[PDB]
Amino acid sequence: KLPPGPSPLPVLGNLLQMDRKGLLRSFLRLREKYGDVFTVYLGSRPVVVLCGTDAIREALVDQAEAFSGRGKIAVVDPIFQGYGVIFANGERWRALRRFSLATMRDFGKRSVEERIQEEARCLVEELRKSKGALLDNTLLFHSITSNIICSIVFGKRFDYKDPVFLRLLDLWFQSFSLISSFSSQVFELFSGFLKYFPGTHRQIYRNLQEINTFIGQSVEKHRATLDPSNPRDFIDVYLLRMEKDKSDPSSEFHHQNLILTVLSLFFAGTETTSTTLRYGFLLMLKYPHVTERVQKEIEQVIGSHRPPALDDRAKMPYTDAVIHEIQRLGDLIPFGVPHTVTKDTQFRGYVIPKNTEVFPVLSSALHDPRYFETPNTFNPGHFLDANGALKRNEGFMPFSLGKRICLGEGIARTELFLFFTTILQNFSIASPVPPEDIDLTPRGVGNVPPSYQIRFLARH
Ligand code: HEM
Ligand SMILES: CCCCCCCCOCCOCCOCCOCCOCCOCCO
Repeated sequence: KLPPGPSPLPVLGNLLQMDRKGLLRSFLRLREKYGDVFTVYLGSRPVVVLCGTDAIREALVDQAEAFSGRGKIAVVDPIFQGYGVIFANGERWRALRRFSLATMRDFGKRSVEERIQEEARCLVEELRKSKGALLDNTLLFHSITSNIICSIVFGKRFDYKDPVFLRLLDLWFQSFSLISSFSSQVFELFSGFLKYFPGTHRQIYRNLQEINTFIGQSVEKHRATLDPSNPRDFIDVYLLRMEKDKSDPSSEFHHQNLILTVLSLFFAGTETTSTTLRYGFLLMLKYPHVTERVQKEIEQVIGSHRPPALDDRAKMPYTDAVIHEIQRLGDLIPFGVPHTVTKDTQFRGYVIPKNTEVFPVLSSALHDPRYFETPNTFNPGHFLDANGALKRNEGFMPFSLGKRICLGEGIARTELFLFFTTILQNFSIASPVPPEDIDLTPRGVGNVPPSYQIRFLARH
């Protein structure tokens, strides 16, 4: 029934069938023997691995409903516990997703785009203060993407030097490092034993509990100040839907799903976006001619006075292609987020029993040599046709595909476009390291780029 793969040991599974270069290189090596679809054992748990564009498309698109289940991540499950939009399943997920999708479509008063532009203006104002001083951009890029989520859920942004904000930021971004760490990957395989002993899991738990506590306080603060005729944000809207469903005891719109849906938005909405911006500017230091062409396109379509608007992207295929290529080569979620099959499901030769975990290895699509001339080399041409127009690419699935496709895709892409262009419109860039010496190779389950310094040199 199950797809082929290495014979598992009891308890340990295919632990010893790796890892060498890494978990990605193992899967790549495993793939080269067993094919594009294979079974691997994480401890005693069987997982089906989907490799290559065709197989991932065939599962997530052509059988969308079967492959619409969400798998657990062991280090954060004790916080989420199947609540919230990311880790919910079945009807719960369906309802939270529908509500969330519909809600963020409107904001609040001012739109998400307008908030991103404002954030972009705040960023520029801030960068301008350094006067070309060296800086690591990690914090500011974590801040700007968190502020967009804060704007959406709390109806406001925080100042960049606010200690309340900075403390939460530090809390958040320690958690991501720990979640991705090798120790948490060991915890994934053997949580049942390891949950009784000290480890990264305890620290992840406390960090996320602190964040949840802050969110709970905001919720109470929102309720206490609520104008039901004028919702300010996601929480107000959710609070109003809570009231409407007050009678229905089969309603998913209760307190627990509120707290953890908000946590979910921060969990999925900050790290990947920030790192994408950080990785992007690393590439822009390594390839100044690209950066130069982007600025020329900014100057031609937008000019030097008004700020970029999302409308501009349609007229800026080169920049848009650069952003596509940044996301592709960046490959920030190489294994995807874990799925499960919602029923005994027929896939190629095989039957995947109900609730079996499935990893869609986005990386193998993003590096698919069918769709990309130069998979391992930065090449904006990958997304440009012979007329210099943006071209769609079947391999390009950084946000995944199907019913679980990134709920924030449009928000993510808008941030990417407006931040990159608003920054480059106002600043050129430099750093101590010669372009030729800049190393793009990442630092376990994460694909995190190395730290670096950059200058933002005001223009005009
Ligand atoms: C460059 C930035 C981002 C990238 C590359 C990205 C990518 C992804 C990927 C690969 C998934 C897994 C989908 C699956 O299960 O197959 C996902 C899920 C998700 N993302 Fe994003 N994301 C980004 C930013 C955001 C933002 C800004 C938001 C919200 C504003 C967001 C919200 C979510 C949510 C809620 C899910 C869970 C969807 C569900 O289970 O229904 N993400 N994202
Ligand atoms: C020799 C010892 C080897 C130990 C090897 C352990 C292997 C275990 O590795 C498998 C780990 O699971 C890989 C899939 O995890 C993906 C988790 O991604 C977390 C991303 O969370 C943020 C979600 O939002 C991102 C998009 O918005």
